[PDB]
Amino acid sequence: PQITLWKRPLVTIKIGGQLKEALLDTGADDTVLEEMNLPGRWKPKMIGGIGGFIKVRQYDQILIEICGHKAIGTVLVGPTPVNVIGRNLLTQIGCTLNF
Amino acid sequence: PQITLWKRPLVTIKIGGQLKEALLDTGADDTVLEEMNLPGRWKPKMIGGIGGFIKVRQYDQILIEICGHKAIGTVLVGPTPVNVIGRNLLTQIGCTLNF
Ligand SMILES: CCOP(=O)(COc1ccc(C[C@H](NC(=O)O[C@H]2CO[C@H]3OCC[C@H]32)[C@H](O)CN(CC(C)C)S(=O)(=O)c2ccc3c(c2)OCO3)cc1)OCC
Repeated sequence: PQITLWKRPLVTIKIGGQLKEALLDTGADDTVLEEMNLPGRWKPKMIGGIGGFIKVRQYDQILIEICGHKAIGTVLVGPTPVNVIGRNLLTQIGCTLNF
Repeated sequence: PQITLWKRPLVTIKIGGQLKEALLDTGADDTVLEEMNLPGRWKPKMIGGIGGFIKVRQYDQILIEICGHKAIGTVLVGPTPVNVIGRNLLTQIGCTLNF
Protein backbone atom coordinates (compact mmCIF):
# COMPACT_ATOMS: atom_id res chain seq x y z
CA PRO A 1 0.00 0.00 0.00
CA GLN A 2 0.82 3.72 -0.09
CA ILE A 3 1.34 5.22 3.39
CA THR A 4 1.29 8.98 3.95
CA LEU A 5 3.08 10.56 6.90
CA TRP A 6 0.58 12.97 8.52
CA LYS A 7 0.33 10.42 11.35
CA ARG A 8 3.00 8.05 12.61
CA PRO A 9 3.32 5.09 10.18
CA LEU A 10 2.28 2.50 12.75
CA VAL A 11 1.46 -1.01 11.54
CA THR A 12 0.55 -4.34 13.06
CA ILE A 13 3.32 -6.93 13.14
CA LYS A 14 3.24 -10.61 14.07
CA ILE A 15 6.31 -11.98 15.86
CA GLY A 16 6.67 -15.03 18.06
CA GLY A 17 3.01 -15.71 17.35
CA GLN A 18 1.89 -12.44 18.98
CA LEU A 19 0.54 -9.22 17.48
CA LYS A 20 2.21 -5.89 18.28
CA GLU A 21 2.22 -2.31 16.96
CA ALA A 22 5.41 -0.99 15.36
CA LEU A 23 6.66 2.13 13.61
CA LEU A 24 8.06 1.94 10.09
CA ASP A 25 11.35 3.82 10.53
CA THR A 26 13.52 4.61 7.51
CA GLY A 27 16.05 6.28 9.85
CA ALA A 28 16.71 3.01 11.67
CA ASP A 29 19.29 0.61 10.22
CA ASP A 30 18.00 -2.13 12.53
CA THR A 31 14.72 -3.36 14.00
CA VAL A 32 14.36 -2.76 17.76
CA LEU A 33 11.39 -3.94 19.84
CA GLU A 34 10.40 -3.32 23.43
CA GLU A 35 11.05 -5.96 26.07
CA MET A 36 9.30 -9.23 25.22
CA ASN A 37 9.84 -12.98 25.39
CA LEU A 38 11.06 -14.48 22.10
CA PRO A 39 12.01 -18.13 21.50
CA GLY A 40 15.49 -18.81 20.19
CA ARG A 41 19.10 -18.19 21.13
CA TRP A 42 20.26 -14.60 21.47
CA LYS A 43 23.55 -12.78 21.99
CA PRO A 44 24.21 -9.53 23.87
CA LYS A 45 24.65 -6.50 21.65
CA MET A 46 24.80 -2.71 21.85
CA ILE A 47 23.04 -0.20 19.61
CA GLY A 48 23.27 3.59 19.57
CA GLY A 49 20.42 6.03 19.07
CA ILE A 50 19.88 9.77 19.38
CA GLY A 51 20.56 9.75 23.13
CA GLY A 52 23.37 7.21 23.44
CA PHE A 53 23.80 3.45 23.53
CA ILE A 54 21.56 0.73 24.96
CA LYS A 55 21.99 -2.98 25.63
CA VAL A 56 19.80 -5.30 23.55
CA ARG A 57 19.26 -9.01 22.96
CA GLN A 58 20.07 -9.87 19.33
CA TYR A 59 17.86 -12.59 17.83
CA ASP A 60 18.94 -13.80 14.38
CA GLN A 61 16.77 -15.21 11.58
CA ILE A 62 13.46 -14.34 13.25
CA LEU A 63 10.20 -14.65 11.34
CA ILE A 64 8.14 -11.44 11.41
CA GLU A 65 5.03 -10.49 9.42
CA ILE A 66 4.56 -6.78 8.70
CA CYS A 67 1.07 -5.85 7.47
CA GLY A 68 0.90 -9.37 6.05
CA HIS A 69 4.31 -9.24 4.33
CA LYS A 70 6.77 -11.86 5.57
CA ALA A 71 10.36 -11.12 6.55
CA ILE A 72 13.06 -13.21 8.21
CA GLY A 73 15.88 -11.30 9.80
CA THR A 74 17.58 -9.87 12.83
CA VAL A 75 15.44 -8.46 15.64
CA LEU A 76 16.87 -6.54 18.60
CA VAL A 77 14.92 -6.53 21.89
CA GLY A 78 15.62 -3.84 24.46
CA PRO A 79 14.60 -0.56 26.14
CA THR A 80 13.55 1.36 23.06
CA PRO A 81 10.84 4.04 23.47
CA VAL A 82 8.75 2.43 20.69
CA ASN A 83 8.85 -0.69 18.52
CA VAL A 84 10.69 0.31 15.31
CA ILE A 85 10.93 -1.60 12.02
CA GLY A 86 14.30 -0.74 10.48
CA ARG A 87 15.76 -0.96 6.99
CA ASN A 88 16.99 -4.53 7.51
CA LEU A 89 13.33 -5.63 7.33
CA LEU A 90 11.89 -2.76 5.27
CA THR A 91 14.02 -3.90 2.33
CA GLN A 92 12.67 -7.47 2.61
CA ILE A 93 9.05 -6.33 2.18
CA GLY A 94 9.97 -4.09 -0.74
CA CYS A 95 9.54 -0.70 0.92
CA THR A 96 10.67 2.46 -0.88
CA LEU A 97 10.37 6.20 -0.25
CA ASN A 98 8.68 8.19 -3.01
CA PHE A 99 8.16 11.91 -3.52
CA PRO B 1 12.16 10.19 -7.08
CA GLN B 2 12.07 6.65 -5.68
CA ILE B 3 14.59 5.90 -2.93
CA THR B 4 15.29 2.29 -2.03
CA LEU B 5 16.43 1.45 1.48
CA TRP B 6 19.47 -0.75 0.86
CA LYS B 7 21.54 2.13 2.25
CA ARG B 8 20.66 5.07 4.46
CA PRO B 9 18.26 7.48 2.64
CA LEU B 10 20.67 10.42 2.61
CA VAL B 11 19.83 13.55 0.62
CA THR B 12 21.22 17.06 0.20
CA ILE B 13 19.25 19.83 1.88
CA LYS B 14 19.55 23.60 1.77
CA ILE B 15 18.87 25.45 5.03
CA GLY B 16 19.90 28.88 6.26
CA GLY B 17 21.74 29.40 2.99
CA GLN B 18 23.95 26.33 3.47
CA LEU B 19 24.02 22.80 2.06
CA LYS B 20 23.92 19.78 4.37
CA GLU B 21 23.20 16.05 4.19
CA ALA B 22 20.26 14.56 6.07
CA LEU B 23 18.25 11.36 6.41
CA LEU B 24 14.68 11.07 5.18
CA ASP B 25 13.30 9.57 8.41
CA THR B 26 9.73 8.34 8.68
CA GLY B 27 10.35 7.44 12.33
CA ALA B 28 11.07 11.07 13.28
CA ASP B 29 8.08 13.20 14.27
CA ASP B 30 10.25 16.33 14.03
CA THR B 31 13.26 17.52 12.03
CA VAL B 32 16.56 17.56 13.93
CA LEU B 33 19.76 19.10 12.59
CA GLU B 34 23.37 19.48 13.66
CA GLU B 35 24.49 22.54 15.60
CA MET B 36 24.23 25.63 13.43
CA ASN B 37 23.66 29.35 13.97
CA LEU B 38 20.21 30.14 12.67
CA PRO B 39 19.12 33.78 13.03
CA GLY B 40 15.96 34.52 14.96
CA ARG B 41 14.35 33.56 18.23
CA TRP B 42 14.13 29.99 19.49
CA LYS B 43 12.70 27.96 22.38
CA PRO B 44 14.45 25.21 24.38
CA LYS B 45 13.19 21.66 23.94
CA MET B 46 14.10 18.07 24.83
CA ILE B 47 13.62 15.19 22.39
CA GLY B 48 14.08 11.53 23.17
CA GLY B 49 14.82 8.26 21.47
CA ILE B 50 16.98 5.19 21.89
CA GLY B 51 19.52 5.97 24.60
CA GLY B 52 17.65 8.92 26.13
CA PHE B 53 17.18 12.63 25.50
CA ILE B 54 19.13 15.51 24.01
CA LYS B 55 18.68 19.25 24.45
CA VAL B 56 17.82 21.21 21.29
CA ARG B 57 16.79 24.69 20.17
CA GLN B 58 13.41 24.94 18.43
CA TYR B 59 13.15 27.36 15.49
CA ASP B 60 9.82 27.96 13.75
CA GLN B 61 8.94 28.68 10.11
CA ILE B 62 12.36 27.70 8.75
CA LEU B 63 12.88 27.28 4.99
CA ILE B 64 14.43 23.97 3.89
CA GLU B 65 14.83 22.74 0.31
CA ILE B 66 15.02 18.96 -0.07
CA CYS B 67 16.18 17.60 -3.44
CA GLY B 68 14.50 20.49 -5.22
CA HIS B 69 11.32 20.50 -3.10
CA LYS B 70 10.66 23.37 -0.69
CA ALA B 71 9.22 23.02 2.81
CA ILE B 72 8.65 25.42 5.71
CA GLY B 73 8.28 24.40 9.34
CA THR B 74 9.86 23.79 12.70
CA VAL B 75 13.52 22.74 12.83
CA LEU B 76 15.26 21.54 15.99
CA VAL B 77 18.98 22.32 16.28
CA GLY B 78 21.35 20.59 18.69
CA PRO B 79 24.12 18.04 19.30
CA THR B 80 22.41 15.30 17.33
CA PRO B 81 24.58 12.44 16.00
CA VAL B 82 22.75 12.59 12.65
CA ASN B 83 20.63 15.04 10.69
CA VAL B 84 17.08 13.78 10.17
CA ILE B 85 14.23 15.20 8.12
CA GLY B 86 11.09 14.27 10.07
CA ARG B 87 7.44 13.90 9.14
CA ASN B 88 6.61 17.57 9.75
CA LEU B 89 8.60 18.36 6.58
CA LEU B 90 8.31 15.05 4.68
CA THR B 91 4.54 15.50 4.42
CA GLN B 92 5.17 18.87 2.76
CA ILE B 93 7.24 17.40 -0.08
CA GLY B 94 4.67 14.65 -0.69
CA CYS B 95 6.80 11.77 0.60
CA THR B 96 5.13 8.38 1.04
CA LEU B 97 6.16 4.86 2.03
CA ASN B 98 5.30 2.23 -0.58
CA PHE B 99 5.46 -1.56 -0.46
C1 LIG C 1 26.59 8.99 13.86
C2 LIG C 1 26.08 7.63 14.43
O1 LIG C 1 25.83 7.77 15.80
P1 LIG C 1 25.08 6.53 16.60
O2 LIG C 1 25.48 5.27 16.01
C3 LIG C 1 23.24 6.70 16.37
O3 LIG C 1 23.06 7.65 15.32
C4 LIG C 1 21.71 7.78 14.92
C5 LIG C 1 21.27 7.38 13.51
C6 LIG C 1 19.82 7.52 13.11
C7 LIG C 1 18.79 8.08 14.11
C8 LIG C 1 17.25 8.22 13.72
C9 LIG C 1 16.50 7.27 14.60
N1 LIG C 1 16.97 5.92 14.32
C10 LIG C 1 17.50 5.02 15.36
O4 LIG C 1 17.48 5.28 16.55
O5 LIG C 1 18.04 3.78 14.80
C11 LIG C 1 18.76 2.95 15.72
C12 LIG C 1 18.28 1.46 15.41
O6 LIG C 1 19.01 1.24 14.00
C13 LIG C 1 20.20 1.90 14.11
O7 LIG C 1 20.46 2.59 13.00
C14 LIG C 1 20.47 4.14 13.40
C15 LIG C 1 20.58 4.15 14.98
C16 LIG C 1 20.09 2.95 15.41
C17 LIG C 1 14.99 7.19 14.28
O8 LIG C 1 14.87 7.05 12.91
C18 LIG C 1 14.26 8.44 14.79
N2 LIG C 1 14.26 8.38 16.29
C19 LIG C 1 12.91 8.19 16.88
C20 LIG C 1 12.59 6.65 16.82
C21 LIG C 1 11.14 6.44 17.37
C22 LIG C 1 13.59 5.85 17.66
S1 LIG C 1 15.12 9.70 17.00
O9 LIG C 1 16.48 10.05 16.16
O10 LIG C 1 15.37 9.34 18.57
C23 LIG C 1 14.02 11.16 16.94
C24 LIG C 1 14.06 12.12 15.76
C25 LIG C 1 13.11 13.30 15.76
C26 LIG C 1 12.13 13.50 16.95
C27 LIG C 1 12.13 12.56 18.09
C28 LIG C 1 13.07 11.35 18.10
O11 LIG C 1 11.16 12.96 19.04
C29 LIG C 1 10.61 14.10 18.55
O12 LIG C 1 11.25 14.39 17.19
C30 LIG C 1 19.23 8.46 15.52
C31 LIG C 1 20.69 8.32 15.93
O13 LIG C 1 25.49 6.54 18.20
C32 LIG C 1 24.69 7.25 19.12
C33 LIG C 1 25.54 7.66 20.29
